[PDB]
Amino acid sequence: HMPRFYLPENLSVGQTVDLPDNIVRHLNVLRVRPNENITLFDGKGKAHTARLTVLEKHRAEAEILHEDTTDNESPLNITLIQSISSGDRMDFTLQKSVELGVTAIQPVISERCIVRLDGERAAKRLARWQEIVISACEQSGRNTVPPVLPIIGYREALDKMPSENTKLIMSINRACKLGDIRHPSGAIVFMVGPEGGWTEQEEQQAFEAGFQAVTLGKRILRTETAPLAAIAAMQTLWGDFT
Repeated sequence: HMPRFYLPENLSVGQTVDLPDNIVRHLNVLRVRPNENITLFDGKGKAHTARLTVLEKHRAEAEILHEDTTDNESPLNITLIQSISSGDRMDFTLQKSVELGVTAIQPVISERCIVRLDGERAAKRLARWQEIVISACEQSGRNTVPPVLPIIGYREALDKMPSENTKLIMSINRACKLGDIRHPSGAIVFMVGPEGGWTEQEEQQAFEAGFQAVTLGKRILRTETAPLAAIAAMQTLWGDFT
């Protein structure tokens, strides 16, 4: 119904405060007329209904009507560890994984990274990646915004999660099906490679870090579809798809 806007601020059930410059442009492009209602969520799980009071070319105000009791989150905790890939493959991975309920995203540089990251580029891509995630929350109705964590290398990211986590790498080598894995009890950490794939040594490191290699289905998918299909499969076995 009501257009949704991410506003990382604490809102009081009766306070009228002025909206940031990014929400102003967003309101104007959607042609949202004054006295219509919008949704403001802080990305931490709490949203509010607000009545649009003012809207100008470079200013916006809103009044907080009431608090939305709205939780669309999957109870399953999935961190997608994704090797940096170029353009559409990365953007679609980031956008659709948010629609499918991923809880965090750890971009990593692996051996076969072909994305330029020197200078200011790494920060600029992270910020654009963060904005794609935010937009996907606005569209899919999530009031919790999964973080896009600072870029690190593959090796450093292996030692990050606690031992008790379910640690999965998409790979055809030393694999079982995702359904045939020991029933995960807590959080899931899921590792995906770039276009060029994993190196032989990279697989060994994951195997030594306790990662279980998983396949889904009889054909190996080379595209961003494989991590997306896997997260949906995870929501069906352990998340809010079942």
